[PDB]
Amino acid sequence: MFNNEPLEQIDKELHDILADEEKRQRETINLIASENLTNGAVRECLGNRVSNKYSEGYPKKRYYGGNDFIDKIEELCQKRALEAFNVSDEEWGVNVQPLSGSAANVQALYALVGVKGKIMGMHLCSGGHLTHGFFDEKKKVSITSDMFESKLYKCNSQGYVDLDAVREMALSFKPKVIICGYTSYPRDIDYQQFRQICDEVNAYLFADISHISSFVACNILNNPFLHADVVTTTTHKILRGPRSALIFFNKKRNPGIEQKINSAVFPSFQGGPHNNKIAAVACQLKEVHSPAFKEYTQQVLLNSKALAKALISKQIDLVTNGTDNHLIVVDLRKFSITGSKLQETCNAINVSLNKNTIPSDVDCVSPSGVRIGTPAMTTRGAKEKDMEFIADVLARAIKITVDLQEQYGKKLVDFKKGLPGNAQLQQLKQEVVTWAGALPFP
Amino acid sequence: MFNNEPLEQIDKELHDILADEEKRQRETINLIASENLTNGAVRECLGNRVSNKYSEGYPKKRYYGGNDFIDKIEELCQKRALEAFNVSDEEWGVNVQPLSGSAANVQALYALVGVKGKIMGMHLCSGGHLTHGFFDEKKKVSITSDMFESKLYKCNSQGYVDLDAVREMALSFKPKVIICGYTSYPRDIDYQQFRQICDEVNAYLFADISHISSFVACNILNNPFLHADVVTTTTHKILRGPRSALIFFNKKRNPGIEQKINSAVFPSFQGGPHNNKIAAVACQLKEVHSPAFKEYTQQVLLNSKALAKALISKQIDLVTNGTDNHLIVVDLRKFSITGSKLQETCNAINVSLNKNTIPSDVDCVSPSGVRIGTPAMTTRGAKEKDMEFIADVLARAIKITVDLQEQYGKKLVDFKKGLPGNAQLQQLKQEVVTWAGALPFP
Ligand SMILES: Cc1[nH]nc2c1[C@](c1cc(C#N)cc(-c3ccc(S(=O)(=O)N(C)C)s3)c1)(C(C)C)C(C#N)=C(N)O2
Ligand SMILES: Cc1[nH]nc2c1[C@](c1cc(C#N)cc(-c3ccc(S(=O)(=O)N(C)C)s3)c1)(C(C)C)C(C#N)=C(N)O2
Ligand SMILES: Cc1ncc(COP(=O)(O)O)c(CNCC(=O)O)c1O
Ligand SMILES: Cc1ncc(COP(=O)(O)O)c(CNCC(=O)O)c1O
Ligand SMILES: [Cl-]
Repeated sequence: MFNNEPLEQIDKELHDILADEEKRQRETINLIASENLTNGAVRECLGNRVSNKYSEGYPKKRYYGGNDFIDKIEELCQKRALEAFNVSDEEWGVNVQPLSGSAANVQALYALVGVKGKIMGMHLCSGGHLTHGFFDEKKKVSITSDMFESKLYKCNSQGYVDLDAVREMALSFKPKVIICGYTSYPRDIDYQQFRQICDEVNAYLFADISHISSFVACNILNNPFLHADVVTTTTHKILRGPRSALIFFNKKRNPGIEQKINSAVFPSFQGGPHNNKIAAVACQLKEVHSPAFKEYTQQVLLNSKALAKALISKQIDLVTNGTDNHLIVVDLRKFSITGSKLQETCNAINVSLNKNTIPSDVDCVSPSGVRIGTPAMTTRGAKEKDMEFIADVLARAIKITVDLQEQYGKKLVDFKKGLPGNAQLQQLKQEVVTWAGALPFP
Repeated sequence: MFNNEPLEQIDKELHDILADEEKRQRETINLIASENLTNGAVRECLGNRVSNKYSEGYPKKRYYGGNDFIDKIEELCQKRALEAFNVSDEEWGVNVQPLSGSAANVQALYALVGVKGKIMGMHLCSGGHLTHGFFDEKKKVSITSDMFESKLYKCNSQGYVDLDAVREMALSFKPKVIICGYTSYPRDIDYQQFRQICDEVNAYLFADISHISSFVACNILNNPFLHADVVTTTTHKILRGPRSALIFFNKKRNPGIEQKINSAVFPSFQGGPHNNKIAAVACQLKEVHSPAFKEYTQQVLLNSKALAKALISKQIDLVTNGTDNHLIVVDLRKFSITGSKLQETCNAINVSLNKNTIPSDVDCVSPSGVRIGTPAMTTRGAKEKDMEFIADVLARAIKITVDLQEQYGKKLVDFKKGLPGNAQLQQLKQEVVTWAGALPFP
């Protein structure tokens, strides 16, 4: 007593937009640092009948019947996760149920501190995430600044974490958790130093490695598991899994953290797990462990280094003047243009990126940079040679943005008036589309 | 630079469990009241490349480039939601980003009351949800009892909402929100009366219709939209969508609730939306509006009525002695067995159900009932005649549970010893499989 007509027949309107989105993805140079492209395997899971199952609780401890095959899938995923991050199942545990990054972070922070509990995080403008306690003079923007008492550390003018400032802050403020690992930070993290500062004040060390997870997994960057009490990460970014998250807890450093994190996830915050998610996370995590994915991750850094170099060679400024990882923040001050304007120009040419703050920025609307990253294009097979091309397109986009601002003015609505029908943008898009459309596409 | 082999080839281990899980679903009498079976179209969306896109914010106000087709999908979904529940886009708004029912509730409650805010919900044991402010003398089990100040109203000994008690509570406690609409409540709700009690105290009227959403949509049960300030619902239950959730807000009754709800979902709680969900929801909401889905929903109630009737005809007691909806709670007291024991017996025969509390219970460990519901089996093409058979199987299952308890004793570990290779359980399972495996299966 249902409809079994395929998507195209049952809902032609929606199937079109999806066909449209697929063509756009295929024909874009994707520089969103947090995006990737899932293979057909990960997507077969996400679309599996396994999402029919209610299975609140944990494997063997379910509030529903007929959860035998679900328990195997949840158990395999936890196994493959601890595998992927080269941690022993005796020392470290993992919750695979959090639905996304922001959920995982809120659940983990609460497990550790509770309501009114004290937390420390890097400021959004300096490269911190919303869920790291972000607030503004006007409003408590994130729940992490509201259900928790939070204080925010800004990086120095050069754009690097100021470890001195972190300690100064930790000593007077006396937090129970300090968050490190970031959303738009282009440098590696001295976890050892964070561990030192947390030991001094008896605070938990929280590392959110969502942006850099693959590096940590493949031993290319610093390992937070050596020092951290809690490690969280999303599965959809550099990891190239589905949209989901993981919470890792150090059992050895903190006995009875296992129960705290698990009860924070359920039943404190969530109800029934998304089994298609967990199934997909399991599938991707097998690929994470292979030396083949290590190759991909290395290529990401190789492309990121090269792209940084090519942009500097074209007199484009970078925050910290380079990158240790997959991402770069371009400081657009010398061009007197905003990230918002550059995002529009790039969207007009099929270049996906996002506006990003810089250390000097005081206002989150009207920001002075864009952020870029290599994981997506690296997935499509682009090598270091290709990075000069991406740099060239970004350069030309910056120039067109300068010209269009000259003609139409500083207002964004005024600025957009210039984009349709622009002869250079059309030639540039044609260039982008031509090259993008040819690349391997999962 | 990816591996594109199909799931069977790339991950043989995992593909087996999913093929294992698939066979189990086909060969089960699924009586889990909150479960359903999604068609091929809904599952094609969930596995679509649209989940690659980061699109924080709201349509036309994205923090990323490349969101033109994503904006059309999100807009279509909100339109179809408002259509499905016969509300004008002028009076009512909808957020389609919440990742699941529990997330939606916490988000909507915070929008309305903030941290420390006062809320009223039905107690879990009386059929309320965990997110309705659930706690115990020992621990604040849900965040909704921790980040909020909560008070819990119980139903009467017959199992019905005691409206008198609700008012008595509201006058003393003076809540900012009163929650109605429940997880395991087998009767319809007097929203109008909830509205009068909310008005006396100046509290918001929160209706969570996750279990009964299809009824509301098809005008078969009371419409909470006539009275409620906020309406939340999951998309995966009777609605037969993907696993996701919807927050509905009355703009006319409460101007600027739109901004409050929307900022609660983002950036208060979530980050990037799950676009594959949003797409799947859209596809399902089309189906919801059709007269054909009304037919299905009508069959759900007709089956539930018949199943209730047949169980009473075999001298099995029901909470409230019947049902107004898709769900029945069976009072197992006269058999001197637990719901937990019956769950295992039913799991052993391929009957999916869950243990449930009854009014008399004072302990969530060792509850006195099972809850059952018709949406899944109704979806599979079972009609009223079939309900006698289901009733027969449950009856026989209760009997076998009584015998097994008699032999092996009251301890659950002891009880389970009796299940494998039991002649009548084998014969019952075979009866269950022969029938279930033959039915239509999306
Ligand atoms: C959207 C988001 N989430 N977490 C993120 C972002 C980024 C961000 C960039 C920019 C810019 N330009 C602006 C934002 C804001 C998001 C939400 C607000 S607000 O809540 O509405 N309120 C403070 C005005 S401001 C956030 C990036 C990665 C997109 C950001 C950056 N840069 C970082 N660090 O972390
Ligand atoms: C699991 C869950 N979530 N929300 C639900 C359920 C149901 C429930 C049933 C039963 C039984 N028997 C037990 C529970 C509990 C879940 C979690 C706890 S606890 O928080 O960890 N702590 C009190 C022990 S108690 C919850 C049903 C629908 C399964 C329930 C019921 N009955 C209702 N009303 O609402
Ligand atoms: C460090 C960090 N942590 C958590 C999240 C939350 O993930 P969800 O969006 O799945 O909630 C993000 C996403 N930040 C957005 C970006 O970098 O583009 C992040 O960068
Ligand atoms: C009324 C109600 N509200 C919210 C939720 C939360 O949904 P998620 O599981 O997607 O968090 C449930 C789950 N109900 C559990 C059951 O009846 O089986 C529910 O019954
Ligand atoms: Cl999903």
